[PDB]
Amino acid sequence: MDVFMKGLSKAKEGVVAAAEKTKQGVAEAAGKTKEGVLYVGSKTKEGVVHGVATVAEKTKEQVTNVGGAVVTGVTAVAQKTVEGAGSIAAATGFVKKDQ
Amino acid sequence: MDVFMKGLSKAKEGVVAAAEKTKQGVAEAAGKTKEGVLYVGSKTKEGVVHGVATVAEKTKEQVTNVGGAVVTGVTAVAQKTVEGAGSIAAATGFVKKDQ
Amino acid sequence: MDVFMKGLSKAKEGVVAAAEKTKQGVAEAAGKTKEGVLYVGSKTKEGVVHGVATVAEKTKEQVTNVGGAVVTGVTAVAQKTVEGAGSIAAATGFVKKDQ
Amino acid sequence: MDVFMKGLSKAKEGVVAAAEKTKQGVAEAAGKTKEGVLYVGSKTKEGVVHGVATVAEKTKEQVTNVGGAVVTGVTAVAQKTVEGAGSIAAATGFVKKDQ
Amino acid sequence: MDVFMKGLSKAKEGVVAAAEKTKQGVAEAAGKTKEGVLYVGSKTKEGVVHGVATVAEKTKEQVTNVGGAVVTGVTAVAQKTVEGAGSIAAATGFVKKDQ
Repeated sequence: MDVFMKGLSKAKEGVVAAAEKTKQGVAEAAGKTKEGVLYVGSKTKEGVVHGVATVAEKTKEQVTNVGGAVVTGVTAVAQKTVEGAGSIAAATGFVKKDQ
Repeated sequence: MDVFMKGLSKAKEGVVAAAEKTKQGVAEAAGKTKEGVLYVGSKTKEGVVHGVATVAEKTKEQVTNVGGAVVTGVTAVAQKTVEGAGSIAAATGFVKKDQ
Repeated sequence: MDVFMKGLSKAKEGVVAAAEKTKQGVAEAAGKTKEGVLYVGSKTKEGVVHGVATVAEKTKEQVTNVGGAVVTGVTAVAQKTVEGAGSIAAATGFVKKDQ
Repeated sequence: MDVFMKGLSKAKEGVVAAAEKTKQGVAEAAGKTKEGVLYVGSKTKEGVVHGVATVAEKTKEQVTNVGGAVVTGVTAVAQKTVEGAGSIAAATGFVKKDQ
Repeated sequence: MDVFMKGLSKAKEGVVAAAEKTKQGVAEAAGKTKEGVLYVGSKTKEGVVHGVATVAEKTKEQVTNVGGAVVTGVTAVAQKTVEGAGSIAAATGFVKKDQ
């Protein structure tokens, strides 16, 4: 008769903290190509390139000279998240009642 | 008879904190190509390029010279999120009742 | 008759902390190609390239000279998450009642 | 009659901490190609490349010269997570009642 | 009549800590090709390459010269997780009642 989710019922000096899916200082990288593609009876001929490509349907001579550098790729870097003092807190509570 | 979500019922000196999906100082990078594509009976011929491409349907000589650099890709960098003092707090509460 | 999820019932000087799926200073990298693809009766001819490619359907001579460097790939780096003092806390509570 | 999940019933000076799936300073790298692909009666001819490729359907001479370096692959690096003092705490509570 | 999961019933000066699947300073690398693929009556001809490839359906001479280096592979490195003092704690509680 008192059903309740993350609340606070007939109480005194109570705290509630609830952190869900809380990203704090994160480096999220997501390189995708299909995230929900749904084909029905469909004839598709896609294609993706991340870098250097030499594509064709018909050719006599294809030459590819990578004399330098081809750098690709998904990158996530979490460098110095906390330098010095200072905090990253989540879902924090207290009832400090010093006397 | 007192149904309640993240609130505060017949209480005294209570706190409630609720942080959901709270990004705080995050570096979110998302390089995608399809995020909900839905084909029905459709004939498609797409194509994507992230870099250098030499495409054709018919050719006699294709030459590609990458003498320098081809840098591609999704990048997320979380550099010094907290320098020095100072905080990143979420879902914080207290009932400090010092005496 | 008092059903309740992560709350605080008829109590005194109580704390509750609940951190779920809380990323704090993380380096998340995800390089994917299909994350939910669903084909039904569909004739597809896709293709992806992460680097250097020399593609064709018909050719007489294909030459690929990687004289430099082709660097690809998904990378996640968690560098110095905490330097010096300072904390990364989650789901923290207390009832400090010093006397 | 008092059913309750991770809460705090008719108690006094209690704490509750609950950290679930809490990534703190982690380096997560995930290079995948299919994560939920579902084909039904569909004739597919995909293909992926992470590096250097020399593809064809018909050719007389294919030559590939990797004179430099082809570096690919999924990489996750957890470098100095905690340098110096400072903590990475999760699911922390206390009832410090010093007297 | 008092059924309850990881909470705190009619108690005094109690703590509860519960850390589940809590990654703290971990380097997780996962290079996969299929993670849930489900084919039904579907004729597929996929193919993946992580490195250097010289593919064809018909050829007279294929030559591949790796004069340098082809480095591939999934890598996870957990370098100095804790340097100096400082802790990585999980599921921590106490009732310090010094007198």
